[PDB]
Amino acid sequence: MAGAQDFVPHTADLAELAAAAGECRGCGLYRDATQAVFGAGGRSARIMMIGEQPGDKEDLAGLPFVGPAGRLLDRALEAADIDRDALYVTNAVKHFKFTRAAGGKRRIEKTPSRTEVVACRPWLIAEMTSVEPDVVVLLGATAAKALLGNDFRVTQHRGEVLHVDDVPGDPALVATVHPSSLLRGPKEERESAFAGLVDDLRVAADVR
Ligand code: SF4
Repeated sequence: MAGAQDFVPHTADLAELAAAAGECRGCGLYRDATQAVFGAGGRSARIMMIGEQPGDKEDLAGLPFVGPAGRLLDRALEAADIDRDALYVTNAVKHFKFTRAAGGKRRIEKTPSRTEVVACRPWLIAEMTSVEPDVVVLLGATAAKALLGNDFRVTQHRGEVLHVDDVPGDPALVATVHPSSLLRGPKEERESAFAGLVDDLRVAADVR
C-alpha cells in the first residue's frame, strides 16, 4: 500500500523516469503486467493528454494509445489539426490491470481502483514537471478525477477550461470522454461522440 512517490526519482529525464516506473512497487499492478507503459513524446510538447491505463496492445508494446482507442484518438486529433507526434501522451495508471479468461490466454481489461490511481499519480506529477505542458487534456473520468478530485463530474464541465492546485505549472485542464467510447454504437452515435471529442480537443489546442 505504499504509493509510487518514494519510487519516483528527482529527474526530468523522461527515459530515466520510464525505467524507474518499470521498477515501481507503489501498488500491486506491476506484478502481472508485462512492463510499465510510460508516456510517449518529447519534453518539447506543450499539450499533454492523459488516459486511464494501458490496454492489451499497449501493455505488449510498452507504448500508450496504440490499439483501437488510439486509432480513434488519432482521427480526432487530425480533425482538430493536432499533430500527435507533437504531444506528450500518457495514462493515469502505468501498469495494465486485467484478469485472464478461464481456459485461455485472453486478457480482460479491468478498471483501476481509486486507490490504484492515487498510488500512481506521482508519475503524472513527474511527467508534468518534466514536460511543463500549457494544457492537459484529461481523456476520461479516471484521468479527470486524478487531478480534479474523486467527485469531479466530466458531464458538468464539457468545453470548460479548468485549473486546480497541486498540478505543476498550473496548466489549463480540459476534461473530456475517453476515446474508447468513440468505438461504440451505430453510425450516428459514433459520429456524435466524435464531434464532441473534437470540440473539446479544439478548446484545449486553442488555449492561449
Ligand atoms: S501501477 Fe503505477 S503505482 Fe502501481 S506499480 Fe505500476 S507504476 Fe507503480
